[PDB]
Amino acid sequence: GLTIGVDIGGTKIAAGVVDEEGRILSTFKVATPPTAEGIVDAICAAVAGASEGHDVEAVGIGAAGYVDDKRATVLFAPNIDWRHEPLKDKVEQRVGLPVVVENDANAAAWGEYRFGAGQGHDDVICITLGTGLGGGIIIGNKLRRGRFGVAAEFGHIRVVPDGLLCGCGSQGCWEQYASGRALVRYAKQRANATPENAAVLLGLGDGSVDGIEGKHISEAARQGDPVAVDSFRELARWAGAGLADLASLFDPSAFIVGGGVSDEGELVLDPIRKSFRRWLIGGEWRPHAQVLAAQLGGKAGLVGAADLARQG
Amino acid sequence: GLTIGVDIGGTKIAAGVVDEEGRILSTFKVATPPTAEGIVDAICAAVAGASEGHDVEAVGIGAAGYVDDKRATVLFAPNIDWRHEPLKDKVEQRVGLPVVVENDANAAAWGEYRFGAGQGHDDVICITLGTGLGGGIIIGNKLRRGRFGVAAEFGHIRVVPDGLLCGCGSQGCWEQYASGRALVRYAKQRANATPENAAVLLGLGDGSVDGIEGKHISEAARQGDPVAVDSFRELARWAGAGLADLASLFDPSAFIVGGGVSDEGELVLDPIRKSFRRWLIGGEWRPHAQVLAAQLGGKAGLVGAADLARQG
Amino acid sequence: GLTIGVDIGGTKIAAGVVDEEGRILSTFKVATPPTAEGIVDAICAAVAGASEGHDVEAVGIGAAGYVDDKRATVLFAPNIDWRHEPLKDKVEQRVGLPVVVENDANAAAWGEYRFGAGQGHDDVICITLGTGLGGGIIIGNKLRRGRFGVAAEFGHIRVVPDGLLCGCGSQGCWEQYASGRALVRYAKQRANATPENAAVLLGLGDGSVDGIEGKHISEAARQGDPVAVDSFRELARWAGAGLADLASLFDPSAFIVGGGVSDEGELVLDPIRKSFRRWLIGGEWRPHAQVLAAQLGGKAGLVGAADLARQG
Amino acid sequence: GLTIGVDIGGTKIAAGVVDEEGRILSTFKVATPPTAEGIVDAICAAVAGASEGHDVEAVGIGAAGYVDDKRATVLFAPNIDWRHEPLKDKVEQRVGLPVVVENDANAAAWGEYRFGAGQGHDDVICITLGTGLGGGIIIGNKLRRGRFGVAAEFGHIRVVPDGLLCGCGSQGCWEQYASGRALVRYAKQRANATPENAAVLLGLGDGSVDGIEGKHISEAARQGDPVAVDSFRELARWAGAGLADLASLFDPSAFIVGGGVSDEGELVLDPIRKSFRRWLIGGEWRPHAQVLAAQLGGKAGLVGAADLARQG
Ligand SMILES: OC[C@H]1O[C@@H](O)[C@H](O)[C@@H](O)[C@@H]1O
Ligand SMILES: OC[C@H]1O[C@@H](O)[C@H](O)[C@@H](O)[C@@H]1O
Ligand SMILES: OC[C@H]1O[C@@H](O)[C@H](O)[C@@H](O)[C@@H]1O
Ligand SMILES: OC[C@H]1O[C@@H](O)[C@H](O)[C@@H](O)[C@@H]1O
Ligand code: NA
Ligand code: NA
Ligand code: NA
Ligand code: NA
Ligand SMILES: [Zn+2]
Ligand SMILES: [Zn+2]
Ligand SMILES: [Zn+2]
Ligand SMILES: [Zn+2]
Repeated sequence: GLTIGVDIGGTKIAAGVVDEEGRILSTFKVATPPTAEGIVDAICAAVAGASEGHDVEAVGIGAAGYVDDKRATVLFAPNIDWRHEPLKDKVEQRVGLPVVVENDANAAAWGEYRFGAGQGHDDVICITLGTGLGGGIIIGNKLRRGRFGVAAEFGHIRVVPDGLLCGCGSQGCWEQYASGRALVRYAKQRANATPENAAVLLGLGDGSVDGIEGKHISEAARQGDPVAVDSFRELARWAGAGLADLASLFDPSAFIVGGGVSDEGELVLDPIRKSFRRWLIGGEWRPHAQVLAAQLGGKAGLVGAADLARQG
Repeated sequence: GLTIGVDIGGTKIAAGVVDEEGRILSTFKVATPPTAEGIVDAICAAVAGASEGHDVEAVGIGAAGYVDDKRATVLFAPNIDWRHEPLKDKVEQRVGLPVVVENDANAAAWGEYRFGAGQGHDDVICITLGTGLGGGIIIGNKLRRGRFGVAAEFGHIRVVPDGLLCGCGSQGCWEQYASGRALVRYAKQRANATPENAAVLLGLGDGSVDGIEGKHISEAARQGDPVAVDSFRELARWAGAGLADLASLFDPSAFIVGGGVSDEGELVLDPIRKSFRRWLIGGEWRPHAQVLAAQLGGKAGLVGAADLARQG
Repeated sequence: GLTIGVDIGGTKIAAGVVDEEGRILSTFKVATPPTAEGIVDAICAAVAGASEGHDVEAVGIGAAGYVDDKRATVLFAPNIDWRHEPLKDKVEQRVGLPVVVENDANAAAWGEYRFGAGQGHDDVICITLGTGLGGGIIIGNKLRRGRFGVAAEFGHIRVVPDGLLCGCGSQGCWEQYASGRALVRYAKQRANATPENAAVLLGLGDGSVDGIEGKHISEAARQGDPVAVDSFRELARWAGAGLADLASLFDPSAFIVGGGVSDEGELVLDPIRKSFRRWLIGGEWRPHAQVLAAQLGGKAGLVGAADLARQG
Repeated sequence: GLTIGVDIGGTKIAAGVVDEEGRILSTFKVATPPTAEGIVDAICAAVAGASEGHDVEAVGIGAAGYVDDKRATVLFAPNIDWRHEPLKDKVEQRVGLPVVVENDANAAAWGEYRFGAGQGHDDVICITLGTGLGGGIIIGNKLRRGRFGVAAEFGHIRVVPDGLLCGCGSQGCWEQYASGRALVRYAKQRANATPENAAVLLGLGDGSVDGIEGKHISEAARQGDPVAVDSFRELARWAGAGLADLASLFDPSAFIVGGGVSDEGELVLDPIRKSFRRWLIGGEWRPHAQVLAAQLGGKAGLVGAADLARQG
């Protein structure tokens, strides 16, 4: 039958009814509230909104945090105020439907494996670029959550010793260098330094550096705004180097890049792919994985979460 | 029946006859020669020496390099002169027994999973500390080699951007910071700076910095030589931080540390474990893997390689 | 005659009447307000308070920012809201006395050269550890401010490429790794990870991590609190490595460490000195500078600023 | 009258007779031999060759190492086998003329200050890019050697913690990232990865990566060889970032870039200057130094050394 998927990210909540073939039948979006209690309210509003007109059997939540092996509790989140949050229990008692809670990028990996760019592969690795950087692991045709449920937390691999402060409480985490937030940071740095090379970018906002938004950077880069193009170059430096490290770790047939910015397709995927190829160890002597945009784009997580609910 | 395992590392070749329960029935050791042709000669000598007195059915090779998915060819090695080396074919035609070629640390992981510290677990990660740093992945009770056979090359994950030159041709690789060679480097740095704190260490060699060998550092640290103890501290800084990154990646129930220096047990494992716990993301909010010495120590690879031959 | 020195730091304003031999005759302290206009008010209050009972001829300001070659304007400050601030003009029109504006750590260097640990030397380098990290250069018995007045901004030398965000707008600046603020950061990190090793430290505050203050860390370290001792070790790692770089740059006869934490003397100077000696290039082949506490401690800047006013 | 200058670098020895206006009247070049005794022989050959036809009064040596405050002894050299080498005494007894020994880049700074790009300035900083990276400091119209003679060893400032091994015995030194040797390294890395983008570069040598020489990279970049252009970009990343750090340290009116590659002028200076401006702290709020090629190019050191002999 039909289930609902709800993707709860640091910035946005998105929900939809999803059928057995991963077709999205409805859309609901709302901003992620700042408190755990407000988030439960918003989840309920999202489920109610997306469910309009449809007979719904279960709810799958893709949550932006460390989710336990029982798929019920958000143990820890760097960019949302969740600490040992019993999300399954709270949502079940309010919506009156069975709920499964999965990590958001685990869910995106699953969505792409079933219905997107991972179809036909056995071993694929997903990264999502958004508020943070999430990971998802498909090995031997199965999602791998690890012993304690918290595998694929790629965003907190240390890429710069003693580097940037992260929401997780550590320093130098990959997500501080490769994420939608990092992209925005790169563009604001560059627009502040050389505003004369950011005219198009600034014109898409309110004209100020502070008014630069992720989607502006994408549109401006399409139009050839040098500062926007350079910001994507910097994002790709770190995203591609990290994908090369993931090739050393997992050696998959494909990497699948999701998150909101993956909606931009080759605009972001081409520099990431080129960077991956520059960083891949062993030069000419070893094979290279494909580097692919999430076919479902930013919706992969809600689709995968919906489908993971259906297999409950 | 009985098979032979041969572990070919950057420094040493070790072979032995191994029974069905992973008992080692014979030992042969020789230094790794500098050329690929000399290595084939040494493999043949090792097989002949270890095989004395025993009826042997197959040969498993654990090779210190990137091994292909067909388990026959060393694609690339950073510390041995192998480039697309058809090791299976060359050894088969000379010994007249079936041969399987596996990566050495893949083989160590398998040996520990079957006969050592990984028994009873479903998801474990092995690192070996030796000439280089090797990895091995057991997920869902199975060795995972990846799409192209070259998963678990943990030694070439970039831990320091623009860092130390590595034999793989890249910079900043984990193995330049955590390996037996790195340990020796740390001790020589420290003994050169403060020889008065290295009296015991230098006394175990020829009295010179250049004469410091890995095994001297271990023995000296047991005796409380401050420079040797400090060198183990530095090795553990990098080994433990990397294990914390592997927890972010794989979230296994256990890490198993092998390689020659794992022969030292808690001398090296205790600082590595303590370091792992200091670096593990998420503080009190998430569970910690065990950090264990390879029960087979430096012999895990030959045992695992022997057993992988038997399942051919 | 007598002049007033006023040291305006990121956290504190301190003023005093200073005689010709650098004796401090009065003390006034107030917290640094958050706005430039509030700071001018506070400077006036500090001058009035310190001046009680004394015939005062001039005012010297040691300001925590980039000061111009005319010694009148704060061009830029990372931790105070000053941008092209005409501090000399604003204070002169309100106090009715001649004013000279110097960088705070330039003033501290001068105070120590004239009246403190730099006496008898010709070439000394000062660093101050406080809200930020400041520098001061004495070469050939003269304070060196550079062509544009902004020499000795040692706090913004990049020590970690792509490292921690700094108030100056760049990343990886020395002051993010060595300063009083960094010390507090190190202690809060360590007390959060292992509170059982921070009992004494937490007991000196309100019992919480958030309640840890710099002075608590110092007192706790004196009492042997392991977390406090470890925090000083981490501060010294970065402070000493940077002093070794300054030896490569300037090769002075002495380094003088000032700022509020220098009030602690050998508690902080001993680990910094030991670290300096570990990092100094060239081992046994080259001589080492002295590493000394500011004899005037945190008051060096106000003394030096007072004296720089007198030579106007 | 006339003196001889001799510049002894890691790769090359160059000598010439120099008049009072810094005009070079003769040229002699020979490769730097591998032993200290062979170097003294080569110095004597260089002095004899350059002196042909000329009445010579003194010899100034610009030596690529840490030179003492007495200007007589090479205390330490990272790229030449000198340890406490009494160069003045050895050369004086063999040539029978007075000798002064200065650091090579100190001598280059002096040559440029007197006869080149530093004319008219009071405070300038020189870096030389060659076998290593050297520095020279002019402050208040005077060369500054520091208390122990070893100021301006900019090549061994640590730019990457735990970075590349340096000849000085430390890691992460600036000279491993910015020097002629680093340039060659960058080009060989890039030509090995993408030889199809290095056709012109490889054609100027023997066609192999191993045959790439510094001068080939320069010529190829002029012709628009993408790999050569990219190598200069990478050199400039590190050289410019370091110059921005030197602006924080010294705030001079000008930086002067010397060494053999400075012979190329704007080919290398333009990317270095642009990089400097990108990295300079404080954006629009503070003034920028000039970044200039050594007017004497690679000959600055021999000219400056000759002139420093004349002021003995
Ligand atoms: O939302 C993307 C990712 O953000 C990271 O900060 C969280 O640790 C992950 O659990 C999540 O998958
Ligand atoms: O021998 C340990 C490891 O050394 C590394 O340098 C090689 O890349 C690996 O394949 C090997 O497992
Ligand atoms: O207050 C100490 C130092 O703090 C730094 O952040 C400022 O840039 C310096 O100008 C000041 O000397
Ligand atoms: O030759 C350039 C520079 O090379 C460096 O390696 C040496 O330490 C310096 O003394 C010298 O000036
Ligand atoms: Na995940
Ligand atoms: Na492996
Ligand atoms: Na200063
Ligand atoms: Na010099
Ligand atoms: Zn993190
Ligand atoms: Zn490597
Ligand atoms: Zn800064
Ligand atoms: Zn060095």
